[PDB]
Amino acid sequence: SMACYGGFDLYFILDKSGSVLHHWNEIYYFVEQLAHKFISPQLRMSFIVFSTRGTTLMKLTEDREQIRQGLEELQKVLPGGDTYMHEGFERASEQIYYENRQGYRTASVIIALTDGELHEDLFFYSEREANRSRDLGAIVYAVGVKDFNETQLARIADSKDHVFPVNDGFQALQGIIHSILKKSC
Amino acid sequence: SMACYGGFDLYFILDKSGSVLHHWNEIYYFVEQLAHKFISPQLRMSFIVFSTRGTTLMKLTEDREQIRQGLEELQKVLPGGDTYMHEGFERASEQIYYENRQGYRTASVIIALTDGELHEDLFFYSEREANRSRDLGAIVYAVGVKDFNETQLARIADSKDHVFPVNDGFQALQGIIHSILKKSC
Amino acid sequence: SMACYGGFDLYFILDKSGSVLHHWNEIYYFVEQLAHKFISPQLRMSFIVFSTRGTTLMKLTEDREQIRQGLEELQKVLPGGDTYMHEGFERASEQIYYENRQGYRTASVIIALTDGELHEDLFFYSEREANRSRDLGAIVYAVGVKDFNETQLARIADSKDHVFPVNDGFQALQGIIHSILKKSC
Amino acid sequence: SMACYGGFDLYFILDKSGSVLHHWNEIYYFVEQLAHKFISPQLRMSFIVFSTRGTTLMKLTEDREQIRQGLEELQKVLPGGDTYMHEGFERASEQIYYENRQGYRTASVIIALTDGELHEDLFFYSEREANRSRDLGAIVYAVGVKDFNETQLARIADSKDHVFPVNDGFQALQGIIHSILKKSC
Amino acid sequence: SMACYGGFDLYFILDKSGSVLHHWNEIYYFVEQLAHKFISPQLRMSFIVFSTRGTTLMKLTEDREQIRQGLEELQKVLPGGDTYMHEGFERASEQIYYENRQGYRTASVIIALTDGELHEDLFFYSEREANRSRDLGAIVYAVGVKDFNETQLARIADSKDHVFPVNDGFQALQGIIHSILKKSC
Amino acid sequence: SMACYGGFDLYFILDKSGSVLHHWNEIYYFVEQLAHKFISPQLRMSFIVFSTRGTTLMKLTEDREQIRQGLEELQKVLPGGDTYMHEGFERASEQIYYENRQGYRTASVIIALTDGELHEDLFFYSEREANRSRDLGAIVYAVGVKDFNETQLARIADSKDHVFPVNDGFQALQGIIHSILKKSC
Ligand SMILES: [Mg+2]
Ligand SMILES: [Mg+2]
Ligand SMILES: [Mg+2]
Ligand SMILES: [Mg+2]
Ligand SMILES: [Mg+2]
Ligand SMILES: [Mg+2]
Repeated sequence: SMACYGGFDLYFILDKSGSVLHHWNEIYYFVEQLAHKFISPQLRMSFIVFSTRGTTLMKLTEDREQIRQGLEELQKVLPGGDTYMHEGFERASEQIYYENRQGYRTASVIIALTDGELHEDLFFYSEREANRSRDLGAIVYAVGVKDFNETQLARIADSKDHVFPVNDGFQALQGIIHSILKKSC
Repeated sequence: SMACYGGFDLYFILDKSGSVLHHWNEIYYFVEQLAHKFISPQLRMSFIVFSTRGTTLMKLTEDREQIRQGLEELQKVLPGGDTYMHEGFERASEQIYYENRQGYRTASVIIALTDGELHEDLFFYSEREANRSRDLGAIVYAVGVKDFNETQLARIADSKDHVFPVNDGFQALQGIIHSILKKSC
Repeated sequence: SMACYGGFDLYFILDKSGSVLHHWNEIYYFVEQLAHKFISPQLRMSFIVFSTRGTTLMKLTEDREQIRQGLEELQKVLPGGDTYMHEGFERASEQIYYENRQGYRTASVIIALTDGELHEDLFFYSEREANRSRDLGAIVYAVGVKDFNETQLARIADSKDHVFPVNDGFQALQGIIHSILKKSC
Repeated sequence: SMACYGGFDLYFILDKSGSVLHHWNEIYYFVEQLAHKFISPQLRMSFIVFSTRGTTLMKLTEDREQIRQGLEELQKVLPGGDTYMHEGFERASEQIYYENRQGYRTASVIIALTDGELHEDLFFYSEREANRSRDLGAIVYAVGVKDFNETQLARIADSKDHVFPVNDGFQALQGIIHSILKKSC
Repeated sequence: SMACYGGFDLYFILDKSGSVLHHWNEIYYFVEQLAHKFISPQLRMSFIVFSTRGTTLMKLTEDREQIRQGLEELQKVLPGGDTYMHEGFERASEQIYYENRQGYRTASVIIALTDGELHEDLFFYSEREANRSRDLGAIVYAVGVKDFNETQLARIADSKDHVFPVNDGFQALQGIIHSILKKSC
Repeated sequence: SMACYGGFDLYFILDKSGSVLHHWNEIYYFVEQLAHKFISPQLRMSFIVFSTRGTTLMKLTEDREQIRQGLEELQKVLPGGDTYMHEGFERASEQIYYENRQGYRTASVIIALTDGELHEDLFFYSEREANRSRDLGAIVYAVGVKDFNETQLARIADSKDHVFPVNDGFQALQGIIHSILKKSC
């Protein structure tokens, strides 16, 4: 609807698995640059990392000092481990569920950065948990690095229109985030 | 979305035109029964009347004393005048717009009570304004009295499934309202 | 769309197969009731019969004298033969295609009267041809005679909401036709 | 799709909680009536019960002797315990997932029999698990016992059109199952 | 629908506000080149300009002499004033409404050329009026000048797929126009 | 659905009409490229050619020796004749219908290679038969050669997103085919 958003919650779900070793710097830069472009307290963001497990590195916050510290932490991430992306979505869903209980109309947006190199069962669990996120009200974007398959990530994201490569995705999502911020109450 | 509702705002849009002279008691008691069944401050309601013009008899409120006074004023309504239903929707939309700016996730539900006897241009304006209410985030129900045409009221309401006869309307909408209240945060 | 209809074309597709032998009066009088209720030249109608083959008994017309003669011919129908309903839809679609070439915005409505007792391949062909009618712009209703299967007829009609028992058929369809006629330009 | 079904898998999810103590006969009889109405090996069925926990009483089978034994086990059920309906759906989803891996085009139909008296968190889990069933290809019907709330059950079922009262739900589902069996390869 | 179009009405809604000062040449050239590429009387067009107010510079017409004169007038347009785009859509909708009353099946297409630099309330009114145009049967395209926000223009146009930059948009729209003309009755 | 595919059936519908006389090597190379990249018996393919008539050059098969011989025959194709694409779809639908009767959950994908230069009535027949393919469960992609109109091919394909130019077709469809093979049971 045309109803404004009382909240804007941005959840970064970040692949730090072994396979993205040579792409972590561009994953980090993507996140850092969106953060530095949108410094308004109207936008809250969370940093979630995943490899062998999914962990909330920084819980959802409007506080730019906490965001600064979270980004410093992200810059120091050492890629390694498996690619259990579904746990990244679990970390988002847990937070979205809690936020829902506050009763605000929120643009709950997920940006998942990954190379899409997920083993069969892991992809299945990821699609399941992404659907779970959507059930809680989330809009899911997937930004692919390296040799990601767009159709594969389109099962994680809301649609194929919600899937971008890293460089194109940065420009596209900057516009989307701007639009959502203009649509804030 | 499975996200709970931070608000539940019920807008009664009530036909008080000349054509409903023998049916006002049915309309009033429909409203009175619902108001008396759901006394929780979690439910806010507004009473809008329309004939020659559309007027907000009681602005959206959770206050049961205000609601009591509103019901007492509704009881004394004397049907008469034309059927400018679109103005009834205008009164609802104006309030919905204002409430939107607060940024809460709200079940904004319209219940329009009418015989559906709208002249051609008046029907056109009504559908336009009902669409406008939907754009603001409203769910429109139509409850028909007299010999109402279900297909006609289906263009005002969200769908044919949002159209009920007056004698069956209470039981179905009591259920709907109960369900929404159980989905309150 | 809120745009008015430049035309209203009503296509009766009528089962005259062996299985409805003693139910023909029920079928005919449903048709006659509607025809005599709606005498406006704004409504054009065609009468199509089917059993072993499908045949246009009366081509689409606004002319009430032609409609009178068509009705007289329908009265005298002698049921018998197979149930090749798909040919009945073929007769409607051929006319719909022709009318389409005139370029008017038309409510093209099919009402199919049948017991739905179609053998497997015949049902397949019927669903195919009903879909083809929809592709040409038709809205398909099915009115069930005898102990019909609602879900089966829902494959032919637009949805389960477009299926009615013959006993309740008139009341529902007369309302629908009245609404479409009010939506005429 | 007009494509026939290579399989037809019917999953009964049966409430045996304390709240249905006086209504188990209605629940059992619904299942018994359907099972013995459709004795074709083309229809496979599973009986799942739930109260404090969800348990597969009879795994999906076409074998009528197993079905007989399953029904005799249902005759012995003593209602009691909580209403953890989500676990009933879990038992269904586990079987559907396994069946999916066989690669057949199957009509996977769930019929959940319940009074809908679920506490808030339990209802949340149930809607979540029902959605998960739908993700795996299931069509969910809910058949209501006692004075159930159809809007609430519509959150579990596919839609309000997939919700039926128990005392006139055998007639509705019998027709639906007949139709699905006629759409079998 | 596969039905051919009895008419093809193309509405250019053209931003002549102060913010498009360096881009009017681009906007005019886009219109001029499309008009010159499609001279068939089967295509009718209207030129609407907007800044502080929205005005119909040339009402819908098939007459190429009137179009020639309209283009001459458009060429002399001097950018300046506010950006009340909603009025441009009001000018289109008024014409669409009148044309609807004729009862022809028409491809009513809007092309809005703008930088999308609308202040908050103006954007709200614009989205409201674009929705109204859609309700009347219009398909809305947005062609952006400058570094426009695609997501923002996607609120005006039917979808993000209906949003184009100037060069891609020209090629895309001449293909769309060619296709619609091939679909003429 | 998240349910894996029991089968993956790929139907190439290839334009060999006079209008593509100097472009056959483009069309052939596209097919040869895809065949050679995907040699898994999990993928079955059919080669259909059309000009004046539509003919199945190679019936649906997983046999790579038959595929090898099929490609050899495709290489030798000599363009000429009319563009009766609808017959190409008829050859695909015939096979899809047969395979449906086996009752496996199959990804039935059509890739139509054409310049889209179809005369009015031929385009009508093509849209009709493509719709029929979809009704049987097919997903339709169109890959355009020469100066094709994307909007026109979008009427044959499922959507505009299912239409690709021949120079961008391989990358997109390779990714799609890979994804479907990964989603095999
Ligand atoms: Mg990895
Ligand atoms: Mg009145
Ligand atoms: Mg018969
Ligand atoms: Mg219980
Ligand atoms: Mg401006
Ligand atoms: Mg050709």
